[PDB]
Formats: sequence, structure tokens, C-alpha cells
Amino acid sequence: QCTVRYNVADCSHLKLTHIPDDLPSNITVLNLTHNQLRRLPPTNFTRYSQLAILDAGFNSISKLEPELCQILPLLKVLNLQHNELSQISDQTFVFCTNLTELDLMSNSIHKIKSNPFKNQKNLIKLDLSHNGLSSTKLGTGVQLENLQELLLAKNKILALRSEELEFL
RNA sequence: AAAAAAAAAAAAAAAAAAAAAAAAAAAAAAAAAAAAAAAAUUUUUUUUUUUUUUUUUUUUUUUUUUUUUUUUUUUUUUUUU
Ligand SMILES: *[C@@H]1O[C@H](CO)[C@@H](O)[C@H](O)[C@H]1NC(C)=O
Repeated sequence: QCTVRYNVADCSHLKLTHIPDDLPSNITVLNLTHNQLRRLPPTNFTRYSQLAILDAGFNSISKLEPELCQILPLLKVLNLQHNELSQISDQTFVFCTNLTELDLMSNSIHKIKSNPFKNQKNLIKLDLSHNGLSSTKLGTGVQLENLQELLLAKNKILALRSEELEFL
């Protein structure tokens, strides 16, 4: 099964077909990376409500439900790199007010609309790379008060304009 | 028909590390070899120059014996004109 080993559920390559929810729920770090994940269940995380950070990356996940943000209010690191994520919106990030780290290395998010990060105030580093971005614009209002890293690499931005860079 | 994410295999090529070895070249250390130049203990041989002993040839010198001719100093008994 998973490693556990003092609150670091580093679940390595074990061909886990479904997301497990075992007895050791009193942990803070859980690693779903390198595990067969069809999608993240919005209701299966009730058992593990003490996950300070989670590592669910490289997995094949279609879309993210808003419930995941409210089932785990104490969420700091959201590493979701190398996923499908055909389309995303602000609704899935409504309850993620304590988010501080995000990783998205391959998601093919060509178009971004509205303000997906209106509720993210403590989000420090941003990793939006290799997602086929055509413009660097993220919104029209002023948001992301405390941002230190904005990674936009391997994308297809053609030019930079003052209108699309005024959101910070 | 096309494009991508977890999850398991296999094939060509390039650059690497470790281990078991095997050859070629180069360094010493030992056991020997063939020699052209070397030194040192013993017994012998040839040749040159010199020492000692013995036996003999030639020449020279001293002494003694004997023999033959000359200068001869004398004589006794006689002869002698
Ligand atoms: C949630 O748990 C149920 C019951 O164990 C299971 O049937 C379902 O597949 C799980 N879903 C996810 C997303 O883990």
C-alpha cells in the first residue's frame, strides 16, 4: 500500500486502479502522483480532511470539481502537472482561499477566461507552462496580491501588450 | 483520420561506470648463458744480465833438479923451443 511513514503518504508505482482511503487518515502529506487515477472524486476526500498538502500530479484527470476546494480548506500545495484539463474556470477555485503553491506543467489550456484566481490571495508561485497559451492575460481586474513566481514556458504567446499585462 | 496524460513491456544507435579476463609495449627484482677487456694464489718452461763451487786448455811469474855451448878466473904433475 502507500508509504505513510510519519505523515508522508508517498504512494509509489503500485498500479492502484482507484483512489484509496485507508485507516491512517491522520496525515498531512499525501502523494497521488504516479498512480492510476481516472478522476479526483469530490466526495472521497472526506475521510482525509487533514491533508495540509497533496501531490496528485502527472495523472489523467478530466476536470476538477469545486468541492475539492471546500473538502480540504487547509490546502497549501496543489501540484497537478501533466493532466488533461481540457477546460477550467473560476468556479473550481472558489473555496481555495488558502492555496499557496500550484503546478501545471502540461494541461493544454489554450484559452483562459474571467478571473480563475479571484479567491487565491496566498498563492505564491504560478506554474502555467506548456499548456498552449496564446496570450499572457489572466483577467481584467486586480488580483494576486502576493505572487512571486509566474512560470509561462513552452507556450505559444505571440506578443506582450500593456492591456494583457495590467492585471498585476 | 489526427493530437495528447498516468501504467507495463521490446528493438537500432551514441556517450559512460564497475567486474572477470586475454594480448602488445614499457619498468624494475631474481635464476641462468656467450663472450671482448680485468685482477690474484700455486706449480713449471724459455731468454737476458750477473753470484758461488768443482775440473781442465792457453799465456805469464817464482823456486829447485839436470844438460849443451861461449866470457872465462885459477891451478898440481909434466912437455917445450
Ligand atoms: C470513492 O469510493 C467509492 C467506495 O469506496 C468507490 O466506489 C469510488 O470509485 C471512489 N471514487 C474515487 C474517485 O476515488
